[PDB]
Amino acid sequence: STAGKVIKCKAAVLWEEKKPFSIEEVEVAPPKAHEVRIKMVATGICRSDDHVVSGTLVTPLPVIAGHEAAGIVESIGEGVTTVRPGDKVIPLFTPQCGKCRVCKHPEGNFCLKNDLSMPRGTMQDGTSRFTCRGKPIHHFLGTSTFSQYTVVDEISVAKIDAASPLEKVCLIGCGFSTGYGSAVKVAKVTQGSTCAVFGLGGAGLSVIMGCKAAGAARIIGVDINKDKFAKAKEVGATECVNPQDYKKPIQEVLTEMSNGGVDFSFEVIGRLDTMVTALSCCQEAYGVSVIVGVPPDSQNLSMNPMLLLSGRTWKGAIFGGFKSKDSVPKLVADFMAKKFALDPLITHVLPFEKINEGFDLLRSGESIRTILTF
Amino acid sequence: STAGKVIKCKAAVLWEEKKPFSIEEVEVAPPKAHEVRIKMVATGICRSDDHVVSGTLVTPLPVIAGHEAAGIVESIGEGVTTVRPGDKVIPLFTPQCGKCRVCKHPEGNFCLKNDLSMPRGTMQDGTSRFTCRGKPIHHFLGTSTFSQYTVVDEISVAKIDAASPLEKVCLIGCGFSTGYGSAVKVAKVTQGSTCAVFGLGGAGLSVIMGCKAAGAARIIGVDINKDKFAKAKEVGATECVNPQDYKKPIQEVLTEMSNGGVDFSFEVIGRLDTMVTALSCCQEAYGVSVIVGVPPDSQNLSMNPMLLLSGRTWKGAIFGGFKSKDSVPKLVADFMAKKFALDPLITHVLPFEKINEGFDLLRSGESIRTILTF
Ligand SMILES: NC(=O)c1ccc[n+]([C@@H]2O[C@H](COP(=O)([O-])OP(=O)([O-])OC[C@H]3O[C@@H](n4cnc5c(N)[nH+]cnc54)[C@H](O)[C@@H]3O)[C@@H](O)[C@H]2O)c1
Ligand SMILES: NC(=O)c1ccc[n+]([C@@H]2O[C@H](COP(=O)([O-])OP(=O)([O-])OC[C@H]3O[C@@H](n4cnc5c(N)[nH+]cnc54)[C@H](O)[C@@H]3O)[C@@H](O)[C@H]2O)c1
Ligand SMILES: OCc1c(F)c(F)c(F)c(F)c1F
Ligand SMILES: OCc1c(F)c(F)c(F)c(F)c1F
Ligand SMILES: [Zn+2]
Ligand SMILES: [Zn+2]
Ligand SMILES: [Zn+2]
Ligand SMILES: [Zn+2]
Repeated sequence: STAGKVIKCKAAVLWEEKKPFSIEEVEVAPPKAHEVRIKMVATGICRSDDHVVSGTLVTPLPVIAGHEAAGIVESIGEGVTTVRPGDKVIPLFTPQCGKCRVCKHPEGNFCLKNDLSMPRGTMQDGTSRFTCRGKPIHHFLGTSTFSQYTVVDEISVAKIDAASPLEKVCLIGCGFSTGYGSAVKVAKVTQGSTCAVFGLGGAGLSVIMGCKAAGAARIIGVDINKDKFAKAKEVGATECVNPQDYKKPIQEVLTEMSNGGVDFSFEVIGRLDTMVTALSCCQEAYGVSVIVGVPPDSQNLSMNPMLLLSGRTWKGAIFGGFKSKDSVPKLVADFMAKKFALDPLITHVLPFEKINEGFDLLRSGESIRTILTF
Repeated sequence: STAGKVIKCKAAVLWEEKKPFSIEEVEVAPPKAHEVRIKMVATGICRSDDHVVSGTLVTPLPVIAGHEAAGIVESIGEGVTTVRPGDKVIPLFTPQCGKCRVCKHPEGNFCLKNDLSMPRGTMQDGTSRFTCRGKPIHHFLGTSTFSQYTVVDEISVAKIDAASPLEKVCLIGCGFSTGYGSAVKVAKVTQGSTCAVFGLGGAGLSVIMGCKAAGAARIIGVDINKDKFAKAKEVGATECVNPQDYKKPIQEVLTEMSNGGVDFSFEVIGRLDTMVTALSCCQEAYGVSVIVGVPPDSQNLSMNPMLLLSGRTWKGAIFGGFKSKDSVPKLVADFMAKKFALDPLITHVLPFEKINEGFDLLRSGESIRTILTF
């Protein structure tokens, strides 16, 4: 039995920025009240994890990163009512406390208990459950999935279908749900519309999936890497364009292609310039542009507010606008009912021990999602 | 007797920026096909007219400005079907051609025939109906209401109730409809919500009217001129704040006052800094901010897109989002049925010949709207 005891297990520790993960033994404390300890089964490599490595995202180090995952509950602390030992679960990098003003709002999902805005890198109680080489190690987004075992707050975990294939549904923990929701929930793409999607990685492909599910007539994929185009078309893009192929700025190209601007545009990269381009390419009177990409820390963009005064709407969202704990189990159930596909996002499957090689596949442009298996 | 003939009349010509208007004789050509010549009855002094004088808004000079007005049709050109001589009308500074993709869109109102985005200062056919001292004079927004007679394109005029009081309803041609629609149609203010309104001039007061009509529980007016507060409270503000009273930035003050950010905010001034402040003060996950104010020409704002990524919506609109020709007659009918009030916006009345004194009143901070009578 491990319940009530410290577990020594393997994890991928990031000691400093811009260095490889160190795969080594950590100690994982048992869960306190209202906490859940999870044996990880699969975790995805998301670009946002790479942002921690690259310094695009700032969070306290050293850290156990990872936020897109699925596993099995090993034990629960006093007072947990929503999961039990043996349950399949997905950690929620955006919590759902159910009590704050955001959780109570019909359209809000960025729960005030999140550790994204002003990261502390701890459990809700301000402490860590991880030690390595005698040193405390930070959590990441209340998830920390790059470990054989993690401990999360109850508000940061959802129970999912016992029959779920964890090596696929982990993607409901970030990339699929983010893109899909950004289209269907945040933008509210309409039937017959024209959409433009900037960035054709895992999140952008999931945006395309959502635009197609919503009935868009045209879905224009935009990427500087033309190797991304074939898979974009497979999941619903009607055309793809590479800005590098044109003498004009791509917002002008897209405005021309759409006979005056697109209905819906999405920035799914994380660059200030493409955020402004994406806004500009939507129709000036009624267009909507949604920011999904995470830009570099503390940098501001510049834009002309006449882009908004004419009638554009500009918004962003975390996790596709989904209330996390309510939504994740329903998304898994929908997947099990064949309502959407996940395989198109998965290009590589590697053992956890190959985490660094997985990050190299992402950085080279060669992968969409690598799933790591414990 | 004047049909088909040039009319000589008085107009207020702006020859140069940062100079008084010149009240002097102009020649007004008869209407060509699908044009309407209007004998003006009343016109308001809007801050956007002052922006032409100050160079905040760039439009070709020399010009006959004026865009908020009401009058009586003197004659119609060939093919006009929607008004007749003797009809009361309001010129539409945002046209409604009824045929472009925006006019056809259920939400859109910024008709592609507008002369706002890239002003030419002409009629739709690229020519002018005005001569002064033998020189052609530009139009403004297709309306040019600072003249005893103007000529407008048919898509830029709406017929209104024959019993309408023109010295009141002219305000439906800009300030009232802009602010009221910005609240009720663009933001879609909800019952029980908390709103913040930056700028308590004619447009901002009309935003407050709309927020109150929509059932907001709290409406916080924000102005650096505390003399504006009494009227703001009369039309529905629950509290007023002057940024100059506070050591902290007003976005922080408003976030504190609203226990974590407002539901809806409105920028109704025309400053880049207050556009960003108004965005920031809305709740980060579900807040909505609407830009109403007109920015200084060709200047960009700077902002951190994390404000949007958390969930905020940012939008702007012209003329409160109203499809102009459809909406203006209905707004007049509603005014006649006492569904809203216009008198709170009218602080001064002057003859047209005292237009410069009317601009002095606006610039000093003393007036909300001065209505000029011809
Ligand atoms: N808002 C959220 O909740 C959330 C969730 C998931 C991902 N993200 C962010 O979304 C972004 C995309 O993530 P991902 O899909 O996993 O990453 P990814 O797989 O790296 O995809 C990004 C794509 O952008 C392409 N690209 C790079 N520069 C340009 C350019 N100038 N023009 C056009 N295309 C370009 C690039 O070739 C690649 O295919 C990242 O910034 C993530 O951090 C945000
Ligand atoms: N979008 C549209 O269709 C549209 C229509 C009508 C008006 N406008 C614009 O809306 C703006 C307001 O017009 P208005 O109400 O006629 O003008 P106004 O009467 O000049 O009102 C502006 C108010 O802003 C106040 N103010 C100035 N600076 C600050 C500051 N730093 N903080 C807070 N308050 C400040 C000022 O004291 C005044 O009461 C102008 O830029 C107009 O051009 C836009
Ligand atoms: O990929 C999801 C994701 C985000 F959208 C962020 F904004 C962020 F800061 C982060 F750490 C993260 F993992
Ligand atoms: O006051 C309405 C109004 C505007 F909202 C503008 F954006 C503009 F350019 C203009 F000339 C105008 F009169
Ligand atoms: Zn919450
Ligand atoms: Zn992610
Ligand atoms: Zn039109
Ligand atoms: Zn105006």
